[PDB]
Amino acid sequence: KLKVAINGFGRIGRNFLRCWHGRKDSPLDVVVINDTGGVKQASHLLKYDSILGTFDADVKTAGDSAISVDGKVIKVVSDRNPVNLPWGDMGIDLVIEGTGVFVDRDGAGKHLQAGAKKVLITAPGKGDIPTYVVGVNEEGYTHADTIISNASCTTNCLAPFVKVLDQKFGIIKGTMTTTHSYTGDQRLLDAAHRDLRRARAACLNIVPTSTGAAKAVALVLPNLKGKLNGIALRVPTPNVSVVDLVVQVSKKTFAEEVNAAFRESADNELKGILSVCDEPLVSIDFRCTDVSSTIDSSLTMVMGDDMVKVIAWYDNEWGYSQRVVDLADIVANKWQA
Amino acid sequence: KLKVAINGFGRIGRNFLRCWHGRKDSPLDVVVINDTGGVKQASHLLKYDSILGTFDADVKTAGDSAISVDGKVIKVVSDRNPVNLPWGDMGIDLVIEGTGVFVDRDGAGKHLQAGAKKVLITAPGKGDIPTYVVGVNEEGYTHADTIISNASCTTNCLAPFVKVLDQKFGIIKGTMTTTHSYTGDQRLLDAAHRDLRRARAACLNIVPTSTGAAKAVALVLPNLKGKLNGIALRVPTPNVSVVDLVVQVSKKTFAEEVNAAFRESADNELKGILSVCDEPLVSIDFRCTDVSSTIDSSLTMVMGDDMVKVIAWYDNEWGYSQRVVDLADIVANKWQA
Amino acid sequence: KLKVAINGFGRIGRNFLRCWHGRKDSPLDVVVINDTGGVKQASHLLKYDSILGTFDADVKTAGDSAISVDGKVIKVVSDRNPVNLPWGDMGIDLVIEGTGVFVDRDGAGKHLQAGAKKVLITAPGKGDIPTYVVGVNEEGYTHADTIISNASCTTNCLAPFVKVLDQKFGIIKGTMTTTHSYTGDQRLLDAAHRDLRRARAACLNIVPTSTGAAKAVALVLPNLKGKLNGIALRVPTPNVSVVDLVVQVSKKTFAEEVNAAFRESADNELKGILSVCDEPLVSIDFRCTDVSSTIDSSLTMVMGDDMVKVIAWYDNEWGYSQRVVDLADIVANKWQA
Amino acid sequence: KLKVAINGFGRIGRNFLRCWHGRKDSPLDVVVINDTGGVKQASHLLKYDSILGTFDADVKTAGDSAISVDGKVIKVVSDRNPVNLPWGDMGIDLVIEGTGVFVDRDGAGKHLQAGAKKVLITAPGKGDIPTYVVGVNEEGYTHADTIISNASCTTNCLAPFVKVLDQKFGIIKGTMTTTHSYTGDQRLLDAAHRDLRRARAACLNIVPTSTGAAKAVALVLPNLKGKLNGIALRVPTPNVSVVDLVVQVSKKTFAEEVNAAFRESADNELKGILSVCDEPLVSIDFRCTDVSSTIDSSLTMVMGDDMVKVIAWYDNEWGYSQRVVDLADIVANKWQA
Ligand SMILES: NC(=O)C1=CN([C@@H]2O[C@H](COP(=O)(O)OP(=O)(O)OC[C@H]3O[C@@H](n4cnc5c(N)ncnc54)[C@H](OP(=O)(O)O)[C@@H]3O)[C@@H](O)[C@H]2O)C=CC1
Ligand SMILES: NC(=O)C1=CN([C@@H]2O[C@H](COP(=O)(O)OP(=O)(O)OC[C@H]3O[C@@H](n4cnc5c(N)ncnc54)[C@H](OP(=O)(O)O)[C@@H]3O)[C@@H](O)[C@H]2O)C=CC1
Ligand SMILES: NC(=O)C1=CN([C@@H]2O[C@H](COP(=O)(O)OP(=O)(O)OC[C@H]3O[C@@H](n4cnc5c(N)ncnc54)[C@H](OP(=O)(O)O)[C@@H]3O)[C@@H](O)[C@H]2O)C=CC1
Ligand SMILES: NC(=O)C1=CN([C@@H]2O[C@H](COP(=O)(O)OP(=O)(O)OC[C@H]3O[C@@H](n4cnc5c(N)ncnc54)[C@H](OP(=O)(O)O)[C@@H]3O)[C@@H](O)[C@H]2O)C=CC1
Repeated sequence: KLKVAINGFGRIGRNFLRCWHGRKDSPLDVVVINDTGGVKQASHLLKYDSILGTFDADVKTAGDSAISVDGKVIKVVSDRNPVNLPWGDMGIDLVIEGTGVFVDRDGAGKHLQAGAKKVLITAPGKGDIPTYVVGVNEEGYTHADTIISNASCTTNCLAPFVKVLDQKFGIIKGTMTTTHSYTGDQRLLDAAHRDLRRARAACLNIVPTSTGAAKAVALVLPNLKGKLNGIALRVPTPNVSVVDLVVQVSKKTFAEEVNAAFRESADNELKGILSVCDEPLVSIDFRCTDVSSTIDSSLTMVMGDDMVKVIAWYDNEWGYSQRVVDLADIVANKWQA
Repeated sequence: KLKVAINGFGRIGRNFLRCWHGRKDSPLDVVVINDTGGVKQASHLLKYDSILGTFDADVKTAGDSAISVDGKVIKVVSDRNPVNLPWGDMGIDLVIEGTGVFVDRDGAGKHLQAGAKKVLITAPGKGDIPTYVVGVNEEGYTHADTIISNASCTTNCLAPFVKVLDQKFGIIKGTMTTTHSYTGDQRLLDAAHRDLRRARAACLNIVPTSTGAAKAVALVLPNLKGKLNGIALRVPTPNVSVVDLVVQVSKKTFAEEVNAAFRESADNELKGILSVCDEPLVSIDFRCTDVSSTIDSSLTMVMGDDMVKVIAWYDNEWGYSQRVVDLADIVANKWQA
Repeated sequence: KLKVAINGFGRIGRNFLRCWHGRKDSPLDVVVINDTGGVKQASHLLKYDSILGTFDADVKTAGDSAISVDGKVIKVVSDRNPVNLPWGDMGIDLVIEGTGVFVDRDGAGKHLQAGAKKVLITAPGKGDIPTYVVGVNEEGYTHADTIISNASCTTNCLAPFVKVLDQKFGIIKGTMTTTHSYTGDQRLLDAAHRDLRRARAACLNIVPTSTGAAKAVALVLPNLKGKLNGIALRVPTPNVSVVDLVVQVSKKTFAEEVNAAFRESADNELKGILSVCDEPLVSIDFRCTDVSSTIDSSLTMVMGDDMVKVIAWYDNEWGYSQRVVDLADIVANKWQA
Repeated sequence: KLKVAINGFGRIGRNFLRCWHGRKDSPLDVVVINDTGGVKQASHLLKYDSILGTFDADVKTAGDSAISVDGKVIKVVSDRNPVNLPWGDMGIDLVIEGTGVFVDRDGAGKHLQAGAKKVLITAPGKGDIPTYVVGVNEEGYTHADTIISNASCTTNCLAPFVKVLDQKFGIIKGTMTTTHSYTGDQRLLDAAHRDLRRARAACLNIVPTSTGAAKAVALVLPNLKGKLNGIALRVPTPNVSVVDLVVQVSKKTFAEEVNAAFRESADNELKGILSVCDEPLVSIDFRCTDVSSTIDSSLTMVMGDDMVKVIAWYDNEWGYSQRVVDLADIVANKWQA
């Protein structure tokens, strides 16, 4: 019964909507979308998708102010300035912020000035903004938080299994590297950008760039403060990525024992969040997986009894979006005013 | 000898600079560049290129207002609004307009307001603007023209051999299709765009889109008005494109006679503009060619004695830029004021 | 009810299996497969596919001589020489020849020697072999034919609408060009090949190459003998292709009249074979379509009243395979011995 | 004055020839090539290259038994069976084995039965075959070795800087991962292969596969026996790769100190073998670098004083080939019988 609004109808915004549509007995009601591109555009791009394929639902425009999905009508507005949105007039409870532009209190707060009661950022928050990762620390959320963050795709892949390792072996220190698919922040052909590396043609290069997933894990898992670091390598694939972690543990072990620890959690406290694959698969095989992290068992190695190396896959668009849905579900169940 | 300013340091802007740098005894002198990205950005992207390779010349930043190439210094400015540019102050003779946004008389004229003397648009002009194609109708240029156009890359490939075909056999009617490399106007991943086809992931699809080259040919070749039309298909390659033309002629002929007609021109009036290749090559082999169009002789066909089909290659970035330098040299040699 | 054997478990071989599996009440029964790669390899590549996605059915290896799909068991054999195959022993009725090496009577006949009853080649036959295209001339099939051909993917896309155009307007002459996805006959990196163009890196170039579809059309449509010719351009996409046809007709017409003629057929005699699309889509949107050809109505053009240009899409892997299943059903319904 | 023969004219074979051609005062003389593809093919693919570009030399066929480069004539033969090659008759001193098929004594020995005096394998040798890496242990080579190995591209990138780290900090143990461009061993489209992962479409996936560079380093650097391991990830780029190493050292240090150690060696004992780059570059920027390893300084990290992480680039085709040339040069200088 929570009235939800989506601000920014891009890759995550559209993946969010399709993820929600597939749920059963949802406590959420999507009633409005702010797409600065218009009604025709919103309808066309929701129906046709180069990554997910054609949406199996009857999608069409409704007048010049809305669209409909299998009969359910959804209002569409268009304004680049949040302060002018009709949130108060419509009675919006929660705003899904997926523009990538209003990631700080100053910006996200504009939605509050317009009347919305709460805001959820689909990315790391800038400054003193509460950050949560489902399966790791969501129990710390309270109805008093007016603005929250669901972290990044990379942090949602790491956090889960890093927690299992620290509790069953004790992490002393480590480092990680992620081979990530390209995103809209990169350039199609060599062009201007703050990051001189992200300025180079994306379908043609291996592009190194910084990452904050390192210290982001420390936020959701206090024990790991100042114990990890890392970088990222952007490659020529449209979706699906992988993380490579190497850590030093206090408890001597062996590869076969580490995989056992993972399978146990995936079957209990992390069922639906973590998974373990024992087949020789490739990136494309992990498209549309609802979990946020999948361990590639055959690649697990242990050198010198204490140096562990782990490899895990993750659908950065779809898997992350299922998590945004879960967090929004928590906001609903904890609502009191 | 002629003061030249470059407005817009993108793909065409940077290619133009390198094309000019390699010329011997040039009547042009580039003294300033307007890069709304920064002195270092212009410096970095000029030295390193994903398509042309590393620039063979010592490139460096000369302070916070200029850069250095093989010693020479070139000022760098940043201002999205042309009316406020120091053109009149620097005594600029010609401005190379390559931003892709100021194509009409009002927009382009703003350079004249800033104090510039003449403007040359690296794209099709809108409205009442004289268009020229070297080798087709450049002889009709006059120093009196304050604003001119060099047409599109596709038009520069078509015009040259269409002219030969009309003079030798007489064109009645025809149609065209260009399989073109992707450009900056397209999107890396499904995203908002006025053209619902160009909005789709460029490195993943074959994308049909409109083209104006057909009607543009009639501009430089009046006898062809109303005789041609066509379309374009954008594909997953970063540079180099190909044209496929089918026309019905008044004089019966055959494949080898058509090829020979093209060779006579390439050896005479169109030397340096048109070429004929007899080897079995592919697109990558035509990168960095100086001509505007190259006929693939073994693909030429004639059906029913009067329906001719021709296939021609062209480097849309480097080939077109060499023609920009050529048209600029004509302006310099025609200065009588 | 009909014993079918699959010789060659490649792209076409595996697509055929999945196409058949989805049919309702099939008169065919696949009992054996000849994969010179192994029982597990056939098992692994059948379940996981980079183009079709994960097969939705429980696939498993049934020993060292067969596999299991949704319970059913299918024998697996390995023998590069057909003459030594247990066809006669298993009482095989029809053999689906999809290796691409046995296309003539001698080569294909070896299946008859092994004891097979009939053979159907998933490619153009060489010499004196009857060729059929569903929707064009399948009515001319007879149980007496021991060896038949289903033509190429391009021919199956062209024939259907060329037939409509000839009956309605009368074709005098024409030319064609197909922008086709790359296939297994090409090379990943520059390497030895009889065709010096197909020897070049496939994911990096636009590659011109010969095609036989033009002359092949005359086989199924005798009235077109000597009226068409054409070429092909291979581009960097893994599947889905498009045809561009230009013809001169005897009866004057216009674009919308041509489109309407195609719609009448799609709604009647060619339902399930030909379709007409009025939306602004791209290649990825046509993946997994069951028809042989789809007209892109907004691209149709007519120059000088009698020169018609048509653009049509086709899934070269999945679309063609559905036609293989259709021709196999005809053989089953025509069995009179 | 060493008479050399090249067996297998693929990517490495052709890169080898162009590398040699560019040297000054070479002690080698290439007189014959075994290309099972023929004279026309050998001439065409040497002249045109999708990665290196057009060879700046006059290349053509000479009769039907040879080719010429800038006037120098080179004989061409074609036979898949080494025992039948005219090595003894021609007086061949050294054979460059780049087929990827005769990597063991049994196979490579066939060249010795045919008359050649020595053989050099352009890949890791199988079994008890002497292995060398220029800049690390070439001083151990002696004229008595009849068959030798130059190791793999990955080992030539690692070995060099691993040596600098162990001598100035002391390596206790470590692990590595290499993000490598695809090669001819992979499949263009999902097809049969021993490695079920290498069987999947290469321009479309991130493909994990095993590597032997781990224990290969121990061969050229005894101190590191049983101290390292690792894996590989194949991505959608045509050439140029990168290595990521993480090791535990006995001497506490910091990132800035590690880079200093590298710059020192690159300027002395490893000049021409190792390099250090301090700019924000991308993969394409390292094409055609003659060194075998380039450290990306800005990416160097140190966690907990003793856990070091290093990132280095390498042109797997060209850089490796320059090393094959150097090793062959050593064979010449140490020749005595
Ligand atoms: N892709 C992924 O893997 C993940 C992305 N994210 C984060 O989500 C955010 C968006 O990323 P993503 O969906 O990937 O990218 P997209 O560019 O696909 O989506 C961003 C959208 O914001 C729209 N937009 C920008 N400003 C406005 C505005 N002021 N008003 C209305 N619409 C606006 C853009 O429209 P326009 O087309 O005009 O640019 C674009 O459609 C970023 O914060 C990103 O870091 C987080 C996790 C995963
Ligand atoms: N690429 C090709 O093959 C050809 C392109 N053209 C034409 O050339 C033009 C540009 O195309 P292209 O080089 O491909 O594109 P690019 O985006 O590479 O270059 C255009 C540049 O204009 C800059 N820019 C935009 N507005 C301004 C402004 N108002 N003031 C200063 N700088 C500005 C843009 O900066 P920013 O990035 O900040 O937006 C961008 O750098 C178009 O007219 C195009 O049709 C013609 C022939 C060939
Ligand atoms: N791909 C497409 O779009 C279409 C292809 N076709 C045609 O179908 C045929 C095959 O093409 P395609 O599926 O694309 O190619 P694939 O290589 O994917 O399939 C061909 C298969 O034949 C197997 N094979 C070869 N010889 C034998 C043999 N003697 N005995 C047993 N198995 C053998 C090959 O095995 P191995 O890998 O060991 O060499 C390979 O697996 C060709 O005639 C092609 O023109 C027709 C329509 C569409
Ligand atoms: N590419 C790289 O990065 C490196 C490769 N290597 C090694 O070098 C070897 C070749 O690799 P690469 O050049 O990359 O691959 P290629 O396939 O490009 O080269 C191998 C060549 O061997 C030819 N060939 C195979 N058998 C014979 C034969 N019996 N007689 C004559 N010619 C034959 C093949 O011809 P055909 O076309 O008929 O297949 C092919 O042209 C392998 O051992 C590989 O591991 C080592 C370092 C680097």
